[PDB]
Amino acid sequence: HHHHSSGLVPRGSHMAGNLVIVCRDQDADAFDQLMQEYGSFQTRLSSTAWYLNMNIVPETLQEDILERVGKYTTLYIFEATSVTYNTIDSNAAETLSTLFG
Amino acid sequence: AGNLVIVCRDQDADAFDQLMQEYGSFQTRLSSTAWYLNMNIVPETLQEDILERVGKYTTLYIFEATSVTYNTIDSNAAETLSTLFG
Ligand code: NA
Repeated sequence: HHHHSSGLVPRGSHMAGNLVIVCRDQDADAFDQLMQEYGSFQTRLSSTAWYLNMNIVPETLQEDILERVGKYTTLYIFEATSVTYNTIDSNAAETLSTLFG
Repeated sequence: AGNLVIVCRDQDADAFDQLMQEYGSFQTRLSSTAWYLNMNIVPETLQEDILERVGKYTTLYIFEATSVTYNTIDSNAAETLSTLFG
């Protein structure tokens, strides 16, 4: 099996808030530095996209990011209700089930 | 429609962008590896379609989104999100 899906359900250790944060390529490593502050509650999906499981209002997170990276920074923050995904990295698969629930 | 965010790894960015063109003005590219799509499509169907076309071993994430907040220099993204999301 390499296809998976989660309804990102707030049950037990899985927090209520499910966020996908996207920046432009130019700002990739700056956003990564910031995202690492959320510890095991985030994962980097690509150079410019992260998933974060945190109970934070998206507008509040946006203000927090803009205060740190600059008010003219591009960012998109989505609240997600599901995820459907594929990988062949057996180790990333395990991180992901637990992170997604 | 449904509101989807599609993410791929950096190594597949060109292939994904070519695929995403089929969705016309209903998609916008957010970064080299992320798109927004406003489309009535079942995420597993979209996944099967991408894997049949880009390769079965391809990493991909498709999220269903319920809200977006953004600040952007990309006029096409701003317009697409503000008009289509809801
Ligand atoms: Na097809």
